[PDB]
Amino acid sequence: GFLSGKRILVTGVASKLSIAYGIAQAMHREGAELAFTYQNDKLKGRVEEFAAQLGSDIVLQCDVAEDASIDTMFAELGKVWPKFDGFVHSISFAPGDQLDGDYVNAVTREGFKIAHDISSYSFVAMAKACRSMLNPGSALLTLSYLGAERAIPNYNVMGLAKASLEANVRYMANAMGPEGVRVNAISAGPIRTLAASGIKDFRKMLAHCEAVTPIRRTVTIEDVGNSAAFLCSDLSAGISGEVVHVDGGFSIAAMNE
Amino acid sequence: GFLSGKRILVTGVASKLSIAYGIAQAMHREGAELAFTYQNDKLKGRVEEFAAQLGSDIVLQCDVAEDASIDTMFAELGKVWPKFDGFVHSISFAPGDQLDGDYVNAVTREGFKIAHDISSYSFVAMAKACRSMLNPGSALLTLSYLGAERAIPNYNVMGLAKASLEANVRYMANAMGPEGVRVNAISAGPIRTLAASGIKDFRKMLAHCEAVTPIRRTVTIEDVGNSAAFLCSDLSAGISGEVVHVDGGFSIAAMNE
Ligand SMILES: NC(=O)c1ccc[n+]([C@@H]2O[C@H](COP(=O)([O-])OP(=O)(O)OC[C@H]3O[C@@H](n4cnc5c(N)ncnc54)[C@H](O)[C@@H]3O)[C@@H](O)[C@H]2O)c1
Ligand SMILES: NC(=O)c1ccc[n+]([C@@H]2O[C@H](COP(=O)([O-])OP(=O)(O)OC[C@H]3O[C@@H](n4cnc5c(N)ncnc54)[C@H](O)[C@@H]3O)[C@@H](O)[C@H]2O)c1
Ligand SMILES: Oc1cc(Cl)ccc1Oc1ccc(Cl)cc1Cl
Ligand SMILES: Oc1cc(Cl)ccc1Oc1ccc(Cl)cc1Cl
Repeated sequence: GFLSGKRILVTGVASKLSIAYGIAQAMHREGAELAFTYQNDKLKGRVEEFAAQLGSDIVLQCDVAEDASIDTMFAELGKVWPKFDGFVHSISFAPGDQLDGDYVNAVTREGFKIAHDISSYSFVAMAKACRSMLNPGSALLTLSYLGAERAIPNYNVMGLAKASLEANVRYMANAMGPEGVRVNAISAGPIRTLAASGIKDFRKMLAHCEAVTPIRRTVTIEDVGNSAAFLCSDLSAGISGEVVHVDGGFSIAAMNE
Repeated sequence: GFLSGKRILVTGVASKLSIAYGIAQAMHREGAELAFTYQNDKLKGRVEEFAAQLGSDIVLQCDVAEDASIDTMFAELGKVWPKFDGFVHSISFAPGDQLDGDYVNAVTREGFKIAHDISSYSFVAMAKACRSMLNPGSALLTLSYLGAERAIPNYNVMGLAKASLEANVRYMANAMGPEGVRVNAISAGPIRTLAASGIKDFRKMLAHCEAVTPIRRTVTIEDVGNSAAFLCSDLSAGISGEVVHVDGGFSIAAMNE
């Protein structure tokens, strides 16, 4: 596999429907050694379950809200992987009330802070903590969404956090490049997952992003997975600070009936 | 002037070097009635003087770091301007220990939060507090910077803040558009302002631009004011959710020597 010999930390796996699960699955297939993290005691068991299916016995607890949680996690990974080759950041959050109805009315100072902290700061918080642990040629990857570029209904505050995320990607990519680290993000299209139920009326939202989509179908965790495996391999050595769209061309088209 | 019969609130005036000053100066020239706010009593004095020169005796204390502060200000203003037509958002801040050196190294959860809070959320918080006081045809304007589209040295976390700011302009314009409110932004080039001297090596980044810029000179507060005046008048009734570059064309060039 074009990923053999690589050691990648995968986060955000919560179910077989999780985009991260599709990513881990595709990387394992390409020969990568994986390491997983779970947010809390509620998810641990299931993460270990999937971790086992992928020949991995490295399951660490990690809540990006707590800097100390992040330092303890990496201080632990360091006991088996003194050095690894990057990680996948697949984490987002915002209280439900932030994603419903008018944006100006729903958004609050508190909701704003949580969405940006958990969805955009955590990405660099993790890079800072494991900086010296990364081998040259390592790659860091995160997941964004079209709402960062266009204003989408009900997505509201997340759109601003995602915009911030993509900017984070470019600043991280620029600062860490001389060390041999690349940073990119995949801006995936609508995919029915667990949290995907958060946005109001998402069932009919994915139906819209099908007929108007160039390839005439929404993407799967497999599609994002293959692209994520590519962006974290040595085959994409010339790509850094890029936001590649994996939405079947949905964004590059307009008024498709 | 093309702004006659308009009540506009102007924030950010800390000195005649302030971009906000260039903006108020041009609007007043166009016959627009202005209102003014100040961060702390340490500035109340100057602001009252400048306000008097522009035929305005409305100077309120407003600190966007506080919900109540924004509430009180719009309460006080409501006494004189039960209804007005928009405001100019010229506010940004991040602790110095965030604007100097490697981004991944300088950035802190605290620094990230404050930046995004004061420089991006403040813009939509102000719109929540005065949403009902806006006349149809109202216009809201904020100031951004190229750092939100590209990784620029030392600008660090502010870049993420400014990116958050621009998506904010898009979501606001899409939410308030049906009420008759337009939301835009100006992305200004480097200007020697009162806070400009705060960025690591600025007078150096200023000399560079005025050499690689198409119009072969950096912009002035008047250039920004004039575009600001236009973006808030009915003369641009067709623009909304747009980020117009007022930097002499710097962003659209590359490799000039
Ligand atoms: N589902 C989509 O259609 C879609 C589209 C574009 C981008 N994304 C992004 O993909 C990523 C994953 O989302 P998903 O669709 O796989 O949903 P998901 O529910 O399968 O996984 C989300 C994960 O976030 C984790 N998480 C939330 N808060 C956390 C915290 N404080 N600390 C550690 N982990 C935390 C969850 O525990 C969970 O694993 C997100 O960035 C998301 O926004 C999803
Ligand atoms: N100077 C530039 O080259 C440049 C380029 C692009 C954009 N901008 C933007 O222009 C805007 C104004 O910056 P400036 O160059 O005129 O500097 P400035 O020092 O003249 O004004 C900055 C203002 O921010 C206000 N402010 C800070 N925190 C505040 C708070 N908590 N509550 C209320 N007001 C607060 C200050 O009091 C001050 O008036 C910013 O958004 C800035 O980023 C500046
Ligand atoms: O970013 C996303 C984009 C889409 Cl189209 C669908 C789901 C997404 O993911 C989330 C949305 C809201 C919350 Cl609270 C948490 C997550 Cl993981
Ligand atoms: O955004 C800016 C861009 C440039 Cl080129 C010069 C000055 C700028 O403005 C600021 C930068 C940092 C802080 Cl703390 C506050 C402000 Cl007002």
